[PDB]
Order: sequence, then C-alpha cells, then structure tokens
Amino acid sequence: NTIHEFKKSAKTTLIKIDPALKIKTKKVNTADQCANRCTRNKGLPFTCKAFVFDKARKQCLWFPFNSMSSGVKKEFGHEFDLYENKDYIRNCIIGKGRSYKGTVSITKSGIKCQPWSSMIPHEHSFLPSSYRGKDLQENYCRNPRGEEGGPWCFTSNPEVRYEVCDIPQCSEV
Amino acid sequence: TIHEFKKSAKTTLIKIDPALKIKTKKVNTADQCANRCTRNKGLPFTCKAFVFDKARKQCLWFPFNSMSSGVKKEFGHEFDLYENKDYIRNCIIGKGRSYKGTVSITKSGIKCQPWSSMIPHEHSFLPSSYRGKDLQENYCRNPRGEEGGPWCFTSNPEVRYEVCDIPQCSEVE
Ligand SMILES: O=C(O)CCc1ccco1
Repeated sequence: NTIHEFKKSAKTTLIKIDPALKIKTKKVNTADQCANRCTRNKGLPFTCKAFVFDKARKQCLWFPFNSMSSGVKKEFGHEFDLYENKDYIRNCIIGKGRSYKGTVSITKSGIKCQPWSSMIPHEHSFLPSSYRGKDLQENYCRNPRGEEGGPWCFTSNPEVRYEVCDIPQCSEV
Repeated sequence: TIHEFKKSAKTTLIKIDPALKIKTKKVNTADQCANRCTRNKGLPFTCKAFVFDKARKQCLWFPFNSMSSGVKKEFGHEFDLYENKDYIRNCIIGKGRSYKGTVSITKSGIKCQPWSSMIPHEHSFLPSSYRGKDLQENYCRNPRGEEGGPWCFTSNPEVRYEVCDIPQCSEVE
C-alpha cells in the first residue's frame, strides 16, 4: 500500500493538449490499486510519474508526466484526485526556491509546519488563494514571495511564528 | 515507512563538523528508526538519514546524509545506512554521472536488471570495478557519463539496455 507515498492534489486531473503524449487507463475498485501499479510500474509502456483516480467512474489514469510537464494542464473535477510520484517532483531548490513544489513540511529545527489554510497557532495573510501558482497547500515549506532565506513555513510551535526549512540547493559548487 | 529510504548495507556516517546535531536511542528494529525519522518526532532537526546498529540495536538519526559536506561514509558490518529519499537529489545535472537516486525503471517502462546479475544480459559493469559510482541494486546509473543520462540493463531479454526517464534539474521552472 504505497498511496501515502504520493503527493495528492484533490479535485484535480490532468489533460494532454499535445495528443502525442501517452496514457493508460483501467477500471478498478480503489485509489490504492492505482498507486500499487504506478509504484511497481507493472504493465505500463512508460515511466509512471503520476496517476488520477476518478471516484465516479472508478478508473485509474496512469501518466508518463505530471502537473509540471510541458504540454499538460490541470483540470478541475469533483470526482478526481491527482497523485504525483515524488521521484518526479524536484526535491532540491533552484535559487531561492520560489518554484519549489516538493513535500518537505518540517523546519530546520525539526518543527512541524502549520498548514497555510490555518490561522492556528499563527494568524497570517499567506492565503492559498492570494498566492496562486505558489502551491501553498497542506503544510509544505514554500517561498511564495521569493525571499532570500529559501522555503519556510509558519510553525506549529506557538512560540516560533516562522522558520526556514532545510532544503538543499540542486547545484552549488 | 522504511521503503521511503535508500538502504546502503554495511555503512555508517561520521561527522567532521562537530556542530552538526545527532540523536541516538536504543531501539528494537531498523523499522522503528524509520518511523521516528519519517514522523520527525522528538528530533531537534530535519531527519535526512539514520543508521541502525544491528549489534547494539541503536538508531542514530542525522540532519545530513552521505552527500552532505562535513561527513564521511565508512564501512562497518553491523551498520545499515538509510537515507531519506526527499534529500537525495532526484534530478540530473549534466549527464547524470553523480545521480544516486532510486529510480529503477527505463523510459519505456521496463524494470531494470540488477547490476550484479548477468541474466538476461551479460556485462562488464561490475560494482567493485566501479567503486564510487553506486552500481547497487537495479538503479538507473551513468557510470561513464554517456549522452542520454542514467540507464540500465533491462529485465526484458530483447532490450539489452535503455535510458531511464530522470528529468534534468533544468527541465522545470
Ligand atoms: O510573519 C509574517 O507574517 C511574515 C511571513 C514571513 C516570514 C519570513 C518572511 O515573511
């Protein structure tokens, strides 16, 4: 059961635009069945980088791309959940990491991040809707304004309003 | 939980920067170390790796891994090193000579052949004669810095070798 290993985006699927890209679909019972086949890469003529579970049609859609891939777009739908394989979500930062989309959710001193959608412990104005494109989802370390410190978060410790996270540069020699 | 880590048998790490934090505890199994590291509970830092001492049954949790500056990889028969995948660079620089991630699937979705195995394909890419290149398990690797990036011998007898589909670090925003 490998589903908990993916980054989940609720109410989202992906569409191709460029009809050149390949997909694979199958009717199943549950979303974990999609996860298992993606993780194992069993019976897919490509590298599985993401999948969608359609809760209304009971279908897996397996993709050789993710939401960051050229020539693919997100589409809204209540019936869809998107699961992106973390092996294909860049886990290091470029520059100040304005574009960081990874799932690290703990600060440098080991404090669990507060969710962006929460005002507890800390009241703030970094609402997800105010920062579209910046993926202020769950409690992930982010740098929505591109400040010099790198990705950071409001902290779950009431005594520490915010702290930077410890995410490595992709390349610094 | 332990499967969100890359395992290196008979290996531990030693810090040469005395300021770097460490935490240890007597435990029962390596699984219990993985748990605490993943949940990051009671650790005053970001857990990036841990070692399990099988002789003393002790966890050693680290805010660093084998790619961090200020730490050394050392042989020890009683140690196993477990590195958190969120902190092993999952994109390619240049031709991917330094790629150490755990992707083991080719571009066309074929499971890689283990480097130590000679079935179905016979080869001279022996681990011992390629020290430093991390030719362990069936991971996509680029030991000679060849054009297409990391690749592997394939588990399909009709495809000797194929590149994998590991993105360049420059591919995305
Ligand atoms: O404390 C706040 O609401 C500002 C958030 C922040 C922390 C670091 C840079 O900006």
